[PDB]
Amino acid sequence: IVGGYTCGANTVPYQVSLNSGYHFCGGSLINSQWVVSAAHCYKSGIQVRLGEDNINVVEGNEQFISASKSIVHPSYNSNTLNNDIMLIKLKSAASLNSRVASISLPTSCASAGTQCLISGWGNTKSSGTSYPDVLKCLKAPILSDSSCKSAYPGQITSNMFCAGYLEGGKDSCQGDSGGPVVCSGKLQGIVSWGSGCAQKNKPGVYTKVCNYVSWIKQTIASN
Ligand SMILES: COC(=O)C[C@H](CCc1ccc(C(=N)N)cc1)c1cccc(C(=N)N)c1
Repeated sequence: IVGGYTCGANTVPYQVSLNSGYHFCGGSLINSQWVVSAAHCYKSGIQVRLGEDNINVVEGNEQFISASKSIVHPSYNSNTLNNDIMLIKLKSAASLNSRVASISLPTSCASAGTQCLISGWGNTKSSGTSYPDVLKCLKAPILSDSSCKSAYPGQITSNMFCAGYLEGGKDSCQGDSGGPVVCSGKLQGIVSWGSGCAQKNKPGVYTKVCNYVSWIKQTIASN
C-alpha cells in the first residue's frame, strides 16, 4: 500500500496473508473455512495465516491453517487478468472471534464514488521497494467506469473496476494482490492489477466481486 496508514493490529479481521514460506498475497476470509483471493495468486502449498498484524512476529492472535483445495475461476485468463478470482478451502475451520471474522459478500454492486478500504502488506513505494511488517490501510473511492476505461484503453472488462486517485500518490501495490476492497461492509473488490503503483492517471484495477457471488456460493455449497 502506497500512501496509506498503519491499520492497527486486528482492525481488519477478515484480512489473510497467504504464505508459501513467505507472504506472497493477501486474501479475505468469507466464512470459517473459505478464503477468496486473486487467481493470479494461485500456487501449490499455501498456508493461510489469519489474525496477523506483524507477519514476521508471532504476537498471539494468529491461526495458521493449510489449504485443502484451491479453485481458480473457470474462466480466468492470465493474459488479460479477466476473472481474476480464486477460492481456497481451509483444512480446518478457523475459530472466529473479534480479531478473526469473516467479511460478507455483496448483494449488489457498488457505485462510483463509494468510499472503500483496501489493505495489505504489499510494497509501500511507487519506484522504490519497502515491505512493511505490519498491515497497511488505504481509503479510496470507486472510480467511474469511464475514467477507468480512459486510464486503461482496451483493458477494462465488465469484471473489473478502478479505485483510487487519478493524481497518484495513493494506491495498492505488489504484495497486496488478492486482498480485500471492502465498501459499505461488503467485499466489493480484490486487489488485481495496475500500471506501476500510485502513478498519475493509473489507478488500481480490482476484480468486481459482485459479478461472482453466485459462482462463489455455488462452489462452496458443493466443495
Ligand atoms: C497482476 O500484478 C500487477 O499488476 C503488478 C502491479 C505492481 C507492479 C510493481 C511492482 C513493484 C513496484 C515497486 N517496487 N515500486 C511497483 C510496481 C500491481 C499489483 C497490484 C496492484 C497494483 C496497483 N497499481 N493497484 C499494481
